[PDB]
Amino acid sequence: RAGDRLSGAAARGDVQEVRRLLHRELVHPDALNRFGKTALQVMMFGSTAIALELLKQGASPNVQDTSGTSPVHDAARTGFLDTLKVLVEHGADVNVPDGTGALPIHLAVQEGHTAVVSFLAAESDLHRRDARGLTPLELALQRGAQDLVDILQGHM
Repeated sequence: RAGDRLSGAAARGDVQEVRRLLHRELVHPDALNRFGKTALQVMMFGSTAIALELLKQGASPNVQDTSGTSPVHDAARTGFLDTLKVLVEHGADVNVPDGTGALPIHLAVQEGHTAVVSFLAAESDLHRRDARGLTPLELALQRGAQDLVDILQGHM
């Protein structure tokens, strides 16, 4: 149940409860909830403080579920740039594809997150193709997202 409580507090965005669990009860940030997930996997990605608190206490950033999804994929897809920056700062790989063949940059392109695409562009392998055979520049272009094309052409 420590893993369920920490996951639950993180998913609700309760920063004070997350601090209490980590710093007073001394729950390890990788404690598993009942469905085998860590708090970093199910957190409210808008709560940057929760991500950094977990990472400073030793959470593993590269955790991945069986669909190949890690916290960086979900942070990029949902547009939470401040949280993505803390994840990358603490060692999260942004070049690992999910089970759809998508990097975090492909997900941000699909959803139209311009600031995230800009951040990830000089960091990502832009020749990687997803299941549909598209590179991130080709996915932009298909969608007609000219601001994303403009950014990606600058990186190749």
